[PDB]
Amino acid sequence: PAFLFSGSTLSSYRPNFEANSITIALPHYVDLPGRSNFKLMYIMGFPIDTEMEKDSEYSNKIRQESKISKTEGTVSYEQKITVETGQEKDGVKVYRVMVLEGTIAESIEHLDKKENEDILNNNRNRIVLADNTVINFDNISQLKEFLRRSVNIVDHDIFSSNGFEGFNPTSHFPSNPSSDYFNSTGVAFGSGVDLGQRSKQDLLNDGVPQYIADRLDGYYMLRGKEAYDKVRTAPLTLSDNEAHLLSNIYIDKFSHKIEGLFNDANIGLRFSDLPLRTRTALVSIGYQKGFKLSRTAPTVWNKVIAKDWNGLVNAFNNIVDGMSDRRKREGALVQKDIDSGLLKLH
Repeated sequence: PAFLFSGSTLSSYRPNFEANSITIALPHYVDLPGRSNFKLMYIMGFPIDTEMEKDSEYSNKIRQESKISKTEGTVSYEQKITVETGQEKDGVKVYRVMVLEGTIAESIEHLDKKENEDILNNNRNRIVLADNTVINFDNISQLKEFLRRSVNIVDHDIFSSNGFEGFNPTSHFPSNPSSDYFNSTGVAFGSGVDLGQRSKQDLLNDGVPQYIADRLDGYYMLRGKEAYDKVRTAPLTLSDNEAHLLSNIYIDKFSHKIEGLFNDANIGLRFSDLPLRTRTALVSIGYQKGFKLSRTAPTVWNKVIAKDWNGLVNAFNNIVDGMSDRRKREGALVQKDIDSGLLKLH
């Protein structure tokens, strides 16, 4: 491949090549500690990954291709990845390792480095997952989008869209006196960020920038009629930029609460092992109804902890609550992950 030894490689693996040895300038062979089949050849200081249909020693066997979509898919945000660049022909693959078992965030910055432009531009780019399956990309921009997608715990664009939580940067009152939660509801901003039971210090503690927290002074702790009257007589509108920044903080916060409960349930997999759309669906219903789904949506939670994905879709479709259309849309996200083969039925 062109520019094969150009740029730099990011590695969590440190080989221990003794200096002073006379075997410098010779290729070195290591099997990756936790893996098989995963033999590497170090030429210069660089990891080379070779796959050959015809089995040699000093080479790997053809790795299976992943089912994950290069255009829409994600890898677990809790897994390390190996990113490679190179060429293939006639049952022969020669790949330079650009990132060796790095975190997703590390990979994004590493692949953005100027020194790595040439090589990533002039070769095929792929990811070797921890399960040894491989994802092939059309170009490096696409892989970079895939990684940036993968760091997200939920799809924030889907979440804040009209069919789900929605988005309104103007102070609004999302309730009415006939509701049992009229007096529990406060002034909301952006995607359902309710200040009725929050103070400025609360938002600061949650990581909201001081400039946004300060702007919301006057709207904290207002509930029921007082929240209603405040919106009516003295509304405040945040910029879309500030309102999304605020919304995403709380979307992420409650994503992590639900993740915590999912993982504490000891289901046989972690929240990060769920595909993006399914995570988004669960957080969507949790965000609106209450994150403790074992109480707020028991039929949904029961199916989740049973790994009954068809049953999960059915549970969403059969919630009776006054937000039927949204519940169905949440169920449809899960169904799409089932249809894409991302949720193993069993």
